[PDB]
Amino acid sequence: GLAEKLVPAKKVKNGVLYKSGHIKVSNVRCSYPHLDKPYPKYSITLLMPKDTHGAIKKIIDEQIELTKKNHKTGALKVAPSMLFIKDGDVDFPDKPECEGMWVISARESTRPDVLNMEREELESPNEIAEEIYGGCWVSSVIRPWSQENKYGKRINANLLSVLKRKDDEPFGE
Repeated sequence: GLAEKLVPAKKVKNGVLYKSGHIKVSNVRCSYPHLDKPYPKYSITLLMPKDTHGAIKKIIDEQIELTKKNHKTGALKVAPSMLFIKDGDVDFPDKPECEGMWVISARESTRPDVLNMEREELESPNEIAEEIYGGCWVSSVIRPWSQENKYGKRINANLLSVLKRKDDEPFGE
């Protein structure tokens, strides 16, 4: 799978930047998983605790700037509201699980690698949905991409892998 192919560039607390621009965010809480079947797109929201993910957030900001620079129509300007990463303490007032979190949204049209706690690829949609529920903790590999169309200018994140890390209280989404 993906993990065996990636070549690390920089490892920090709770994260890795790869030479290919992939970013691993480790030990984050998931929300709204759509890993079983597309919904077409697969998707997840990652709630990344600010106090333990500062360095990887800094790297994410840097990679967002690189992605703007290399957009296919030339350097792309994107407002903070149109990025895949948002501030849980400002942009999610009525969602308490977002307190003290960076909120990352990632999507893909093809299924990401989905690994259970034993680092085994899952295949059954029902098993995937049971294994990785909203509220559990995961680690995930994402990579930014730039978009410019009639609906706006965005920096999005491809969802490339999700690894189950720990059980916790379900959000019941």
